[PDB]
Amino acid sequence: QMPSLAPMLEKVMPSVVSINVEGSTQKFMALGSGVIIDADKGYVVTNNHVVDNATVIKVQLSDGRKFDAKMVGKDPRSDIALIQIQNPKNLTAIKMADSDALRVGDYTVAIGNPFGLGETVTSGIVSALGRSGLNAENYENFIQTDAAINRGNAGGALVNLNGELIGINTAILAPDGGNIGIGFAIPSNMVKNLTSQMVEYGQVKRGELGIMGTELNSELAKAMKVDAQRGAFVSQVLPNSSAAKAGIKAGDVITSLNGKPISSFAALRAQVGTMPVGSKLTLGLLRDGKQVNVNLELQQSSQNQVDSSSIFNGIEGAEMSNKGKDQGVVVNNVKTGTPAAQIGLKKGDVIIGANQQAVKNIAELRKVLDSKPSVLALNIQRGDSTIYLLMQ
Amino acid sequence: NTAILAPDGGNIGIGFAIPSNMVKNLTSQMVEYGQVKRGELGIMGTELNSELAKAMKVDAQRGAFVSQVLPNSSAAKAGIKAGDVITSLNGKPISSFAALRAQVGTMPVGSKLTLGLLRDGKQVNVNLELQQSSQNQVDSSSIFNGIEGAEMSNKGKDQGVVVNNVKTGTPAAQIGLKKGDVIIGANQQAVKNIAELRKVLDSKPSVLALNIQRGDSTIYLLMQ
Amino acid sequence: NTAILAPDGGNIGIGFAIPSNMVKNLTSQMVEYGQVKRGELGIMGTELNSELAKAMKVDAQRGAFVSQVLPNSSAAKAGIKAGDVITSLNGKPISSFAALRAQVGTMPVGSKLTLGLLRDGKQVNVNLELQQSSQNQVDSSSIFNGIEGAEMSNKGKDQGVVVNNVKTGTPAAQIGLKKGDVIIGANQQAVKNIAELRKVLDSKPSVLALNIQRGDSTIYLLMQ
Repeated sequence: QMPSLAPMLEKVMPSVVSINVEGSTQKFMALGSGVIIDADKGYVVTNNHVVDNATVIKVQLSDGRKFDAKMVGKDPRSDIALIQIQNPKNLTAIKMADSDALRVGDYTVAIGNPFGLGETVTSGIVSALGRSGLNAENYENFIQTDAAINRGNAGGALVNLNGELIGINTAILAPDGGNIGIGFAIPSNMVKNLTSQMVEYGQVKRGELGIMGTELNSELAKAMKVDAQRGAFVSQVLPNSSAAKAGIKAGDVITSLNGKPISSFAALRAQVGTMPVGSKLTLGLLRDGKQVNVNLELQQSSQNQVDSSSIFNGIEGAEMSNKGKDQGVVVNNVKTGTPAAQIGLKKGDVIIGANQQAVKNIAELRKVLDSKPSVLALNIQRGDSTIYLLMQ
Repeated sequence: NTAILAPDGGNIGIGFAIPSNMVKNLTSQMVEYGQVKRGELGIMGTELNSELAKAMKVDAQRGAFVSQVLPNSSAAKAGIKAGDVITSLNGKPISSFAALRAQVGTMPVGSKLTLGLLRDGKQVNVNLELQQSSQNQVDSSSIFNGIEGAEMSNKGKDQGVVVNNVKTGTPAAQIGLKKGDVIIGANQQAVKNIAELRKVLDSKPSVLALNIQRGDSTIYLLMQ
Repeated sequence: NTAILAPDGGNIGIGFAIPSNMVKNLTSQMVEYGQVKRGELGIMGTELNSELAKAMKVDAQRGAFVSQVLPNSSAAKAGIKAGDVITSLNGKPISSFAALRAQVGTMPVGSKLTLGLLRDGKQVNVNLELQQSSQNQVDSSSIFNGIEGAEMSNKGKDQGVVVNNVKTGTPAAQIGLKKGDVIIGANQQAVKNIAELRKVLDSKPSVLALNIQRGDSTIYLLMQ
């Protein structure tokens, strides 16, 4: 009688699907993996970079079945995209684990589609936690593992021995485009927060404390007479920000969030970066070697805007986001001499509906384009006037 | 272990091995006869994918799709018809057509097996027996280490090593060898199969003297 | 309206249209079978001009001149001989050989017609019945939009779509197709004629699965 991962995998494997994609920007073809998050609705999480600029998206289960899927949401900053299987029949979803309970040394299993071979399983351990720096503009709080990960594994599952999702495989460190024992996955907690938003609104409503800062290193801790050699150093706090109102002052060092210690400023940024606006949280602070606790509430941010090419697959030069709560899709900013402004679009406009269907958020709008009508008729409102924009 | 998938000629976590069952079947043959006597059901086919299963009103998204069955083949005799889908072999489910091909491809001729079939959404079972195949032939360079242009295989059961086909302007035909010949012995030692023949060459004699038979005549071919 | 005579690609007062009678005959066929089943009298001929009428001691300066009649053709059976001149069809006078060809060319096989003939300055009448022809075949590119090198037509009456001839090194033969094959069905739908077949392709399935029959065997050809 031998130890084996097989019993655990029999239940878990159907939960991991593989994504095939065709797109354009000049035609291309790509492939990766995805994880079923809601069996009934057919929701499937995956990497944003796998499904970015995709005209066609098809999903293949472990048992051979093929489905077509449509984009639901996407977040370039965290590299997480949510798609939806069309006509979801008899699916199996994965249960998610609490990634905050992960320790280095814990065992891991990776499941995905390397080089299109098909559903492939590999094993390792958690090598490190809170890794970041791959792209300093992205929100990254990676789990690192030595379970083999290669091209095609992206969007695939990283699970513990109990077949619970702890992460989504996103990247590797490889000088040769081949795995050398260093892989990175997005923690499952971040996935829980980002996807649950996309499901309802079509995008993520980003919150902010309103503080500038940098990594607290040992040298900086000497200059500042601080004991801790790690944490978020508050460079400054913006006026009229939640942080200011809360009582946070510059020269402060943030050591914990909601009880959980903080690896770094980068990690902290990644935590709050995924939480919805109006979230009640609490911070551990260190000022003058004295421990402080504070109650905060996330607020509106300037990072909400997303490009129009992301929604019309080829219409560049217009950023736009949800408005208030279910009040339509307001256009944030418009660039001159671009495909968007060529049909009339101007910043300040608020899309009320399209083709006689009401539009409250980006999801409802995307739901009309999924229909793929020959002509698109937007009912926007400029100032006190209602107008229409026709496409094609 | 046979191969790896490596863009850099270095391992990246993807290795492939031949299943031990296939090794058990192939080697046990080589031990007795010096080569594998390949069997065939006599059916053309392809991988059953989900798209093909839609066209064919089939439920299964995987298995071997019977394109056609050859006349006078074991499959035909057994009652297999085109448009059939093979789902199991000897009870064991079937991953793919490729796998199926690999299973029977290693079994010896005259093996009694049984297939699970799906035709018109109805489960069928069939009793088959492997038969002679055209894939038996092997090159002469494989046995003389440098004599190309003559394929040859065992004959019947321990009746010598018959030559299947001969190519013109090749090292083999330069010593006389012609297709149809049946090697009875070499250097006064009797030859029943390729193993016994290989056993004479292992001796590594300066001159090799083959006692072949063309038609009703017995002749000899000398080498070196 | 089909064409114009224009040196400049612009109308100059000369336009041409296909007569409505020809349209009635051709379309009524396509509706039922997907193509036209061409009939033939089986006679070679040419335009009867005034010069030819002098040579032949004929009075008429226009009509179809019978160069020769094919053996075992409806014309032969009917009593038509070379050196004959056809002046009418079903009562209607004949403008030319070209016109005559165009009339019968649109009529379905097995049509009962009658011809006015002039032989040795004597008026004759004959009862004919159109017969099978060699012009029935059509290209496979016409039905698969891009599959060249295989001609094919209906077979008998609603017996499927037989392939007339196949060319080597062409997209059609690359999937297996060989002349002599008879398409019984496609994707589990029965196929009696080219219309029913075209009706399956109108569905535009990802994979096309043809149930053809070569000799006494039934097989399948997969596409895409």
